[PDB]
Amino acid sequence: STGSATTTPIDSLDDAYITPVQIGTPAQTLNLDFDTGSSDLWVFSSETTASEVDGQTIYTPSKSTTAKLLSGATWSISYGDGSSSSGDVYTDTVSVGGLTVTGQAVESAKKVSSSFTEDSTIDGLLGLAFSTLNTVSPTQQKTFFDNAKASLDSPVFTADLGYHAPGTYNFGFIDTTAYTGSITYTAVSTKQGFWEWTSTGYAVGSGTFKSTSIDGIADTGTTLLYLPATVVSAYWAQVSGAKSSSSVGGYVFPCSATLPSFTFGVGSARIVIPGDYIDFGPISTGSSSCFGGIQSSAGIGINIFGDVALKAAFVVFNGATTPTLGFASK
Repeated sequence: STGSATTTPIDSLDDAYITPVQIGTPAQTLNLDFDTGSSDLWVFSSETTASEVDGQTIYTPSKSTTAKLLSGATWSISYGDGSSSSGDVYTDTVSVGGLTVTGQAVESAKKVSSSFTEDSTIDGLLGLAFSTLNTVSPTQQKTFFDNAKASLDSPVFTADLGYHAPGTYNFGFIDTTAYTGSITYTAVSTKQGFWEWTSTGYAVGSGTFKSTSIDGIADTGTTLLYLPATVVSAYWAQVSGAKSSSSVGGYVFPCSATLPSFTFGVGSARIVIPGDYIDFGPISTGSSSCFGGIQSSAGIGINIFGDVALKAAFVVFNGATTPTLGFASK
């Protein structure tokens, strides 16, 4: 089997991407944030505290003839931006882009933090990291991809995120028309539950490539590119007027600037992030200070190749017995 679904930015800055997902019988379609950095499929639901729902589409298990309470199971998750959610669990039929999994754990939110409430466009998350991170207790549950894997034509999914445009998530096949040149594959460590890999270095603009190992994760659920302070300083030093602002919470730059590109290494291959991808616009409406898309990972504890990086590439998440990651230009 295979599946193919379009993923669409939630706003004009590509702050996140939503992908329609069919849950239950008859189908209830929710727009979920596919997140290769976590491993819970959770949704706004008929159980979510009413004051914490503000425009989201909700899953109502009592209206699904295939929904079953997973008795005794609960979940609770916190993310790197300090957001959180928690609740109980149903199993139900879940389809993405024509690919159907029966008996998928669908985690129903009883509580969500303010940032989720405040984002009316995201109806929940669909985790695509390794199932070892799944938070369901006392019986840990599998991700949609893990459940689907054995039925897929090939045990892979691909992320093809657009810059200010829709893109695609494919399951079970590699669309050889969706990228240019060849795909360079690189080793993955699953020790922390992530799609963790090591970039071979970076360049800023037309500058020389610096060979250096940068361990990080391929995370579709994180907006920006978070890298070591040394690397980030070298990038922003090429932008007149750019500075790190503790009050804003990162690097900002004059909105009048033309940003240089940023290149990262994948083995001997190179992925180029155009400068425009690194512009996240005014820090507040009408401001002439703009927020940077490359930020320091110091104090996160991990480097994160988020959407800013991933959207510059066609990315293969290879879930074979020894997982790997592939990157191609596009």
